[PDB]
Amino acid sequence: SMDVFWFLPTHGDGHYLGTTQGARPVTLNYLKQVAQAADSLGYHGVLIPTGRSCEDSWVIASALVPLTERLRYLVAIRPGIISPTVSARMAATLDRLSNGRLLINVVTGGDPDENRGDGSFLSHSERYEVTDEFLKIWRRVLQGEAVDFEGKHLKVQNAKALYPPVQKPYPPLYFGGSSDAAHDLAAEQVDVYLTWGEPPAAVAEKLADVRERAARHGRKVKFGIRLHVIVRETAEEAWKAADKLIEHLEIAPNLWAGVGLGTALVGDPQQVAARIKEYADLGIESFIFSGYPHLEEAYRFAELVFPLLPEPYASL
Amino acid sequence: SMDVFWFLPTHGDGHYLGTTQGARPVTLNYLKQVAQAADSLGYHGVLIPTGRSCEDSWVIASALVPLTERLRYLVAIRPGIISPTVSARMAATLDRLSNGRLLINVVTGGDPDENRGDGSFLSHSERYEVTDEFLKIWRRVLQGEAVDFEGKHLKVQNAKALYPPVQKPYPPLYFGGSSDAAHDLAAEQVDVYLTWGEPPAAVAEKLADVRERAARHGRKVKFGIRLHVIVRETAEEAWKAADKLIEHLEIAPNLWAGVGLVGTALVGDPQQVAARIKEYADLGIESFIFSGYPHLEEAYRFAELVFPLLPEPYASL
Amino acid sequence: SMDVFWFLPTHGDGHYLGTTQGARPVTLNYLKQVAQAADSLGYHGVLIPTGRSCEDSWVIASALVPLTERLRYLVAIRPGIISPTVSARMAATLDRLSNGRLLINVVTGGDPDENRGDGSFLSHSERYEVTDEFLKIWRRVLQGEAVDFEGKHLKVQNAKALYPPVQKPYPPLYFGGSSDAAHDLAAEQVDVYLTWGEPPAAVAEKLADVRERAARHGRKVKFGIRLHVIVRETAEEAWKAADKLIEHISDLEIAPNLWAGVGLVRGTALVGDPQQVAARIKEYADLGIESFIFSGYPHLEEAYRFAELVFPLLPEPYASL
Amino acid sequence: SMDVFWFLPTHGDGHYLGTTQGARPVTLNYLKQVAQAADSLGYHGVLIPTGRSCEDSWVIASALVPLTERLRYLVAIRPGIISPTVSARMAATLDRLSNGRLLINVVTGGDPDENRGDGSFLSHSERYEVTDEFLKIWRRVLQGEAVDFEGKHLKVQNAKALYPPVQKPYPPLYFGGSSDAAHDLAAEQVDVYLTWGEPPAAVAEKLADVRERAARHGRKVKFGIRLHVIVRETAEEAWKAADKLIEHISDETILEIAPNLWAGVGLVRGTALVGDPQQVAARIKEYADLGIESFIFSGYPHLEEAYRFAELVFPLLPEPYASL
Repeated sequence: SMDVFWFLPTHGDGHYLGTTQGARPVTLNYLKQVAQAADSLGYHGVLIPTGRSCEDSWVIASALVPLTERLRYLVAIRPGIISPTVSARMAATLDRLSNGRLLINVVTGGDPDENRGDGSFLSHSERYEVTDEFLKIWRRVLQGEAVDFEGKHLKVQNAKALYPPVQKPYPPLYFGGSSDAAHDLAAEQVDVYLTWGEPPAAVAEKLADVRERAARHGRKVKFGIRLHVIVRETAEEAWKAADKLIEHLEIAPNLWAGVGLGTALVGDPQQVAARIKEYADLGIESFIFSGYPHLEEAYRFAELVFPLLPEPYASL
Repeated sequence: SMDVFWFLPTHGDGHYLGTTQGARPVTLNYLKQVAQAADSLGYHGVLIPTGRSCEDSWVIASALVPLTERLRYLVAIRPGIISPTVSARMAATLDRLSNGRLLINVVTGGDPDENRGDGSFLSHSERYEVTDEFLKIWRRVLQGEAVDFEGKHLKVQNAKALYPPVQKPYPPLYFGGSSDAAHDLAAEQVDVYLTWGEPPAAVAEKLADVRERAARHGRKVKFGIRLHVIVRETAEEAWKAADKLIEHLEIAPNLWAGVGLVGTALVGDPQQVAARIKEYADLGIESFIFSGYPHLEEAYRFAELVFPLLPEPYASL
Repeated sequence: SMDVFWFLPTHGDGHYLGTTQGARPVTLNYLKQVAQAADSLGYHGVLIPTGRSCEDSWVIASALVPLTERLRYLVAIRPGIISPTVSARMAATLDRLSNGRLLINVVTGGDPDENRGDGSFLSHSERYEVTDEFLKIWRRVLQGEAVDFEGKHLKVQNAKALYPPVQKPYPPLYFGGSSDAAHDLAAEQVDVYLTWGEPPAAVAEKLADVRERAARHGRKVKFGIRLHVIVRETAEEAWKAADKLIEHISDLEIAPNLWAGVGLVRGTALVGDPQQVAARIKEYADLGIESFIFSGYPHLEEAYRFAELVFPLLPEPYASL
Repeated sequence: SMDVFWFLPTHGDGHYLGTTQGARPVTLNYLKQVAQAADSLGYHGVLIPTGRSCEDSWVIASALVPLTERLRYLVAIRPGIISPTVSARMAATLDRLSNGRLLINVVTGGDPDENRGDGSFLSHSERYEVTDEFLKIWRRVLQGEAVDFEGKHLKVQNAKALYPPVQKPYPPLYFGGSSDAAHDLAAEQVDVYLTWGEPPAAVAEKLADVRERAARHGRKVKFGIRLHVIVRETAEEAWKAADKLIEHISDETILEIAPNLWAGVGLVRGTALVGDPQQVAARIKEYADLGIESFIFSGYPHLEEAYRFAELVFPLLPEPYASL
């Protein structure tokens, strides 16, 4: 098993970082270009970032659903800024219109200035307490249950979502975060645990922790990894583009941390495929890639790396 | 002027009320049919309801925006269940993707059980206090201000919506409600005051009240009305269709209150229906939000029968 | 087995015949409405008429293909006004973009004024000779053959269509016409034989003729019927609607529930309650008719009316929709 | 006064010529990608090729029209393989559905084997006689006339197209061809005369010739040029990209004829502009100084190069492209 995702640049696109030269603004037309590109090329889905620097994820995901056939949308929900019941009704509606193509990314929100701008004044420990109570109401409501919940942060009485989702029991929950409270939350409620691109040894340390905590609850979770990718026909062109990307550091074999100014895979197709094989051998089944620009690099990655990956990507 | 809206049946559609016979389930395909029908027929916009009994308004409005050209979308926001900054960012994004075709309907939420199901436990006065503080942040945030606000219910620090809306200063605010707090809220913040279908005397009393309260805030508000409509070629067919609607009450000339058994409706021939519309416009009402069962067929019926009797541009479409 | 089609009014739509009152002009928006209506309601396909009084069938069908999911399109080809090779490439392209949703309606062209307006000057016998040679080149080219053909009317040397169709051996061929030469052409080359709405005994006679000729060619052809439909909740409302359709025509039930009023302006129609309409459909189906191409005025509302009133009385999958 | 077109690769796309490696087959999805790219990037229109090696132009242009807003479509008609009345009705329908975005490319058909494959057996002189009679019927039919015409090759009686086009008197006629009979036909009937990418002096001779013949008919025609384009940030990368494009071309199936005018693409099917953005814009400025107002560009791959040309060359071109 392997699910290869791409990325929707709802915060802006371009060729280079740290400059407005060659910048591509977020428009409906260009978002359609990237989304329909990932759709026809055979990517499993697309990840939509969230935050103050982005256009709204739910508006954009809903706008692209009727313009695409098979592509799934990994949409972020932010507990603490919306009612869990309302969030569940939004998820059910979009999952129904998409015929079961919705995936949920649970985002706790790190930036305190951004959280206060949204009206949330919570400590780090309180944010995960809200997410824990949020997901409990959200998951139970989407399964047809009339929820009565009174927790430390959230309180609902007779919460109902009258329109059932297509995916059962609910759209899959993706979650990232390296905190101790985050790993407990992932092991208890989520379906796929996400991590940034770290060296294989450090990733295995994170995975084994979540795997053990989930076993204490009698659960098993799948694993995914997030990686930028600069892949070229030869290794020389790839590193030249990585330098060119940050004009205006190799922490592991072909693992470049320049985008963190998380990390990126830089090299020829065999090198890039070998690092993917190393991550897959650890138990990772989801891969979320990105590249600059997001339109051209979606074709670049599909034409250079897909033939070296397992089916169905080998046949695309 | 005059803006004639239609209605998206996101709570279900059909031929008859109080029965599942002849029901049409809400699907993406059928919502496209109604929306694209209103788009090509020349309706100014379409109203999307909200509530526990509906699919989410924002998902549906966003899905239909890139499938329509001119049609506007009157989407409901519910203060008290979402952060004002986030709601403004949702509004800005949909207004930008739609190229300035977004209209916002401020809905406070009447059902106390439904409000408790969403996590809101507020008295009647408290719901309007939240809406007042919600709108103050929402309006200023969409105007490019980094807002610091600390009220009784809401508090934001450095609230920003980085992507400006297309419509300036922000998408127009439509608002309904007959409470004392509702008329005060409308007179101070909203752009269009909405009312259900009542006899002209009852509407004129409401319109005169808001108009006087808005003058105390140095503003003028436009007025709109929400009305179901059962119009046929002759008056006999219209009343027979009205009777068949509730098989499984005329409180005013051609004003039928049968739909309130599950507001009111205009029933009659085109001249009778057009005459009641002229009466409402003579009171100062410029927006009309109509509906009919089924919403696809009746949208064509109203357009072909009543549009020629309305002012331009509807007379020429 | 049963295929229920609808109709795209590419010549104009409306509520009444013989008047411009309540007319709906052919626009892209209104064509999308009808096509997407038939798509979502579950009709097998939609028939697109041809002629000088219509917009071009190929432009409209190609425009609606990416806007619909399952709906098939019965598009007309006119032998004698286009090269067979070029027509084959058009069919191949539209069938590929549509993922195998193209159906071909072979129209020989009856009106002599319209045929001369297009530059075709052929007698009745010559008209079918051209169609016969056209279909042979068309069918062979779409099967990957480099065709050398030199006939009485058409001549090609090394005719090739490089892009194969999705449907094999080629998009299904529909054909109508009751003449002796038409039945010989249908029994030999086409896939579905079509007929207008006649009384069941009159339909059965044509079907028996084509069925007898096709057995001599070692083939079987399916049969379809073209029928207008005015179905209402009660029989009284249905006949009142039929009267209103032809009210504005200046100076009728030729069979049980078979009304020939639509044959005034430009075949027949089924008028009655849902059980009466479903029974006449069962009679036609008992004769061997497997395709039904229905129409109604207006084409948007009546597509819903027929689906909500008649589909539950038809075989699956229409009974469950 | 400049209209910049792109190209729809309805015959196939890819990264390199002479190889199937990295090839992109013609699909509805990929055609949507290129067409919607040119639409949103601000290209005036897109050219759709014709021939036995292509998918049908009319099906593809009609399929993409309802998926685009401003992009125009330059679609080929081939006289001799379709009735003029039918061809005119097709044009009228597509021009109505597109709200006046249809452009017509008059293609006479050069390949004799391909013409015989379609049933056309005509000499070079006869081919232009058919086109001349075809366009006369086509133009008049689209203007509401019931046309009675009896020529050497075509004959119509009461030819009518009942649905008028949006663009008056008819969708603009584009025409290419360097033959002596071709220049006579262009000077008499068409709106825009097209030429392949030749040195500016050779182009000036063709344009001045057509200009003079059109004055003998009391008309003026606009001029356009067809050019491939390989533009990179620096001149070195552009020539390196040009060399890599024809690396895999077999010598069995077998170059800078002018400053930045490279004839390597003509080894399969004309010429290309190769260089940095300033070099490419300067050669465009030269052709425009001759009187050329339409420019039809293409690049491999056609999706990526549509963005590349718009991001590198549009700012150096006149308005409105300079602000896009």
